[PDB]
Amino acid sequence: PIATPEVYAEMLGQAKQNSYAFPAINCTSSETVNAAIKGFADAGSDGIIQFSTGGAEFGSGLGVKDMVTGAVALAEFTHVIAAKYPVNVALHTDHCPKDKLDSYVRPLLAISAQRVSKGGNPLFQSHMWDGSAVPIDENLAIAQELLKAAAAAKIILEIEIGVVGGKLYTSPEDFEKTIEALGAGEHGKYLLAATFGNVHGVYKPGNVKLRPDILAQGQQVAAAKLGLPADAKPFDFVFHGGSGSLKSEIEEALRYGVVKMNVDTDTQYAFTRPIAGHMFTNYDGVLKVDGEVGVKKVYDPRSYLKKAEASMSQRVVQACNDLHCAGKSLTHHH
Amino acid sequence: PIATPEVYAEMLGQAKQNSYAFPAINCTSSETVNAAIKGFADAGSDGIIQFSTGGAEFGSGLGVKDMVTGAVALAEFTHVIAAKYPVNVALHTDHCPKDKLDSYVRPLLAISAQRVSKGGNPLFQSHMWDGSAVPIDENLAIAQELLKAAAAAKIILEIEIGVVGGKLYTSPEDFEKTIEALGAGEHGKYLLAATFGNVHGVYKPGNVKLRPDILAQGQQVAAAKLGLPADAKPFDFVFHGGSGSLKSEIEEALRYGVVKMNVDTDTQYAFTRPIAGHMFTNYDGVLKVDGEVGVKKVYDPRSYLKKAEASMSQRVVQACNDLHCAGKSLTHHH
Amino acid sequence: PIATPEVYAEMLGQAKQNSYAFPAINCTSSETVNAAIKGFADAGSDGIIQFSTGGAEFGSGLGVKDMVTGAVALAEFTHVIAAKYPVNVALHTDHCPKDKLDSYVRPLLAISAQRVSKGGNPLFQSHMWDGSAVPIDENLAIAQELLKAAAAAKIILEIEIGVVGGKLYTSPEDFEKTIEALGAGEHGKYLLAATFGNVHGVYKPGNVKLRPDILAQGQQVAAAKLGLPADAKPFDFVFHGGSGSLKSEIEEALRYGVVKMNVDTDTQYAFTRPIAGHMFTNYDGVLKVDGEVGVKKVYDPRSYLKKAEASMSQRVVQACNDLHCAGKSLTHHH
Amino acid sequence: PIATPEVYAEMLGQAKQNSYAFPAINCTSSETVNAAIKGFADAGSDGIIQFSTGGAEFGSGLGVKDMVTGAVALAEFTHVIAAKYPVNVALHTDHCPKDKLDSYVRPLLAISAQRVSKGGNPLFQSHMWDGSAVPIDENLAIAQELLKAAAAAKIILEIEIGVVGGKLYTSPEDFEKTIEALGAGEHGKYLLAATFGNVHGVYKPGNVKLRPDILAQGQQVAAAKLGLPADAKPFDFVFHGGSGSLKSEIEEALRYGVVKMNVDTDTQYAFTRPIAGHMFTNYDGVLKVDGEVGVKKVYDPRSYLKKAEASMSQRVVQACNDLHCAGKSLTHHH
Ligand SMILES: O=P(O)(O)OC[C@@H](O)CO
Ligand SMILES: O=P(O)(O)OC[C@@H](O)CO
Ligand SMILES: O=P(O)(O)OC[C@@H](O)CO
Ligand SMILES: O=P(O)(O)OC[C@@H](O)CO
Ligand code: NA
Ligand code: NA
Ligand code: NA
Ligand code: NA
Ligand SMILES: [Zn+2]
Ligand SMILES: [Zn+2]
Ligand SMILES: [Zn+2]
Ligand SMILES: [Zn+2]
Ligand SMILES: [Zn+2]
Ligand SMILES: [Zn+2]
Ligand SMILES: [Zn+2]
Ligand SMILES: [Zn+2]
Repeated sequence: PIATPEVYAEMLGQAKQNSYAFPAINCTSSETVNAAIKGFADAGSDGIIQFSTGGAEFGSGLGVKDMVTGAVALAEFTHVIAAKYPVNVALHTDHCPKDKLDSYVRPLLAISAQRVSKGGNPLFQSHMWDGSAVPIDENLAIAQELLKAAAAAKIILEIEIGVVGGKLYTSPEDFEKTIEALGAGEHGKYLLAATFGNVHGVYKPGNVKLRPDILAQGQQVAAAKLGLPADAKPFDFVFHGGSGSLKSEIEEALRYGVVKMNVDTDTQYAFTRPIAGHMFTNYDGVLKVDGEVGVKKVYDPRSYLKKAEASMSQRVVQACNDLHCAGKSLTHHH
Repeated sequence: PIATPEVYAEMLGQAKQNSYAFPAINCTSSETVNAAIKGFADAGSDGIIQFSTGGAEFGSGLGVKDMVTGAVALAEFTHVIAAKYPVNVALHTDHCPKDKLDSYVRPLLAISAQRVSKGGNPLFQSHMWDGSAVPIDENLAIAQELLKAAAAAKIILEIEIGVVGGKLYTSPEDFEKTIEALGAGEHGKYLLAATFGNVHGVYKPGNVKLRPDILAQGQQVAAAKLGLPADAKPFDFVFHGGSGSLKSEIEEALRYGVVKMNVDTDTQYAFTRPIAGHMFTNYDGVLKVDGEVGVKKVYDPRSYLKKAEASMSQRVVQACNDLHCAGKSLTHHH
Repeated sequence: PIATPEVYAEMLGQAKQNSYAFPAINCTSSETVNAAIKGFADAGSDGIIQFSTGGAEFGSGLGVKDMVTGAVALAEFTHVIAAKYPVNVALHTDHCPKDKLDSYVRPLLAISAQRVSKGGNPLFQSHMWDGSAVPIDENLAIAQELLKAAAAAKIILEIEIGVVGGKLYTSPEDFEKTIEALGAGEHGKYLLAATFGNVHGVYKPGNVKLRPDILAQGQQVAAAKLGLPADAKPFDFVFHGGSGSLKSEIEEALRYGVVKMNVDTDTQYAFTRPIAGHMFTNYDGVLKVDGEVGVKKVYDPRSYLKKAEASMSQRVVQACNDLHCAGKSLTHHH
Repeated sequence: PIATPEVYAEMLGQAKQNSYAFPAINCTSSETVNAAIKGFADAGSDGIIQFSTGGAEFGSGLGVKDMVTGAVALAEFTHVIAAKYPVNVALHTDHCPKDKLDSYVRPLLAISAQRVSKGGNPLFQSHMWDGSAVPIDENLAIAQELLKAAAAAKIILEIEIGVVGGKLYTSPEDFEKTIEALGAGEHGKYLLAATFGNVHGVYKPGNVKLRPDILAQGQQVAAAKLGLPADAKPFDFVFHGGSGSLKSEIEEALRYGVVKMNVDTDTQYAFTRPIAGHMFTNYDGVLKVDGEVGVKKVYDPRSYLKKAEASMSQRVVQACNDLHCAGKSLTHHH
């Protein structure tokens, strides 16, 4: 099923308590949504499906391009699909900067508030406010106001301090201001994308230098502010730029309270890879060549997109294993 | 918008009265649905989106494969999308044989009956019963019963007499039995896929030999049964196997009361064609070659699927022109 | 074997007397030479292998690019190969304009004169002087001098009046001047590339408009000058731009004394076509992909170049059939 | 120029004295010969071009396949080409087993004996007898007889003890028998392909385990037999299976008297690699697609084969650097 707010809060609470995390897979379509959920199910794992602003715009079609429309259309698709799987799937929206709040996060929040309102559950179970491009006090002012609105709609807010590369490098002051403005969950659950050298994309395995100790110190700074024991983990962290990371980097981040790792680039490669192979091996079936009419069985989009789906699903199971949520779905279907 | 039952009945009535037809485009995904609707809109045309049993199963994902689930999920996606376009879009299900009625058409009908029931409109605006593989009397017994159920749910039934190739060749007796069992619309609107040498797929332009005069004689046989003038067109015909047809064959069929032409193979080729081109020209970006890491900007599925969508949309505008429904949307947005 | 001068003169004399012609295939390499000769042999036909200035430069390698070197190296290769076939193969050099005479035709002629000289046969059996870019009187002054040198070396000269496209359109005056300056073979055999709308390359079958009647009138103009019967054919014509021609155009040209048709573009396509197919179907063998090491058996150049050779040979047999020299080799191996 | 026997003997003597070696590049065509020589020249290096039995058969064309013909035709091509470069190029024939001696090595030897005979130099400067599949005494009986014939024709003989993989692993007894039967050059220069775990082909960099100490001990065994100081290097070794070797393995082998390293697989990959890339990026130029006529400029074989040649040349310069013969041509063109 779709994760109810209560099961999503339980998911994140269990992950944190047990030092594991959930993959948050960026999807753009019926096929990628299907591939992601099948990956979660194959791994016996709960998971998160997220739509970026560009993914939602793509979802709405070239004749719309409207973020809300694409996010709603894909969310309604996903609600029908996820009901047929025995794992919990949460819906999330990814990075939304200040000038897109009015055309993405706020309207989607208002849609969920009205559902809630009528005794139903929200359409999405979390939304991201990415205020990292504005000064921290303004980021956190907007965050505080959005947190109240999200909590009232049974929705978890994700926020960001520090910029994810495409400085890097969240400061002590920012961690302290965050706890001061928002508390530690008593005013509504929030997820914190604190940056620690993360980069969106995949580079040669040497190139991206992560500093997970930044997360460890953020936990200590918060625990001190809250008068907690020094090993407490008051933040639920989000690891952006997950694709291309070393296993050891993922493991270390899990130790410091990462409960959600975002992956897009690697599942993109996984999806595309057998489509590429299909076109090459079937070149004279997918092209009308030398006066011939091609071969319908290989230019039928389903022929290669089933292969794309299965391949993306396999990469999603790898993410569930890497993050240690495989075999741990709160539905306990073993 | 999605076509209400009343506007769908008006669409088909207008098409018939004016000897034009609507394309019924087989879709399998968010992308193909988006491409089809954009094609209708670009042509200033109303249109039909249909899901085959295999398309619905594909729509539900490899971890489901359930026809109803895939059809419902794609229909809910389409409802959100179509609200953002100023043309009318009808949802249809394609060929359903006897042994799939209980797992496709009947459950979808029951879903629409309950919506109707609560004062709403049906989820799909028509469903196909393909009884061509059973004797005509059994075909038409099932048809009569389904027509009553469909009409009660504000849904148009499509039926088939004769087999579409992949004998061909609907008989006089079958036309007469059809009018006798079902009447001419007074007991509920139905669409008749009478076969006349149609073949699903595309072959070298010489190969498929259509006999539209079969449709002309079916109209005369019916008009005689109904005691109508000899030029009356009591049937609303469906042209299966539309891809690869000559313009002149399409024109002749329109003269005899074809109001709906099914196209799948040609929009498949149109969708796939630039994906093929994208993989070849970007071979060293979509593959990780010689120790390199590929190029995210070209293995991002959206990079080639936007090109697939636009290309399929162009082929859908061609179908609206070929069928003379371009520029004729009942919304009159000019 | 390589055609001796006497058998090459007999070849051209027989072709003319019987209204057939030989393909003159442009080659650039050991593989293309092998493909051309195998094509002649497979068709039971004699034939001509020719090297253009750019083909000879390519033949000499990127570290040389020297026309004479490439032509000599490829000619020596061909001498060894052709000795193993039971058809006659003539070696020719293609278009040489005025500013390349000193670095191509003249040095090659001097090489053959020295062989002849020592009681041997020339290295090439014909050379082309392409003077079509200079005024006709200068063209024919150079031609007369070259004809004397070529005849003394047992070599046939090809000349050109009119430009082959890439005006078109040889004039009556040019035909008359040619016979006046050079006679009709008594002063040494020459081949005349008279242009009649020929174009090098291949375009959509509609595009190139040939005017073979130009050749018919050139024969009549010459026969009148020589005081011969009006049906005499004093010229041995060369058909440039043979690729992409209609069969009917080829047939008509043969009626007017064409004894040699040049083909390059079509045998290029034939050679390349299965190399293309080989790379696509074996994409993950010819590329080192996803950390793998490729597959030697498919990146071995011989794997695809054997397929290229056989395919080019097949196109050369088609040319022997089109030109009616198939089955007519003067060796009479049946 | 082509290496005279005297300069080839000087080449090998200099390489041995200075612990460097020459690449022996397998070629199959005019293009690969051109690429190899340009590579030697670009590296300021002398080098060896070799033809295997299958390369010679391929060289002769599908209508011949005759080893002697292909080897002679390619050797005559190479003689013309190599005269235009300021480095020395030696011609060699690769592995010839017992049942091909009568149809490859022996006839080629007889051709060189007749040239020598008339006061000229041999056509090839070395030939390989591969007797590794027969017992050592028979191998060396044939070797002794061939060495006499080769030396009389001014030709160096290469022999093999141990099998190159596609046991591995030349024995002390075999080294001693070799020196006993053939001496150490006083009866004619020979090259010894002693095997030490070499494998033809390229595998993942981990897989092939070379044991160069086998060569070191073979030198000591020979030096002891000859009553020489223990650091003497009586054998001139040949390193088969050079492609895919680590630099450190190549360096170690050079220390023990390797003067010739055979490379084929890596120069195959280098040649093919840009042909592959050319076909993908120009897919709609090398194929006639969607009723179009392709693009001559990219299906002209020279368009991609010039790129193949330059790429293979670059890999040959890498081999000259790896083997430390770069910058050392005995022509001293700096
Ligand atoms: O903007 P997208 O759709 O490329 O995806 C966004 C995330 O993956 C990282 O910004
Ligand atoms: O079964 P599909 O999905 O290939 O499509 C069905 C129609 O297009 C014709 O049967
Ligand atoms: O110059 P090339 O090598 O392209 O060939 C020349 C002829 O085929 C026509 O000019
Ligand atoms: O037989 P080839 O032509 O594949 O080449 C032979 C050598 O490279 C190793 O046996
Ligand atoms: Na990343
Ligand atoms: Na069709
Ligand atoms: Na042409
Ligand atoms: Na090797
Ligand atoms: Zn991100
Ligand atoms: Zn459990
Ligand atoms: Zn159909
Ligand atoms: Zn209007
Ligand atoms: Zn020409
Ligand atoms: Zn005969
Ligand atoms: Zn070898
Ligand atoms: Zn020097």
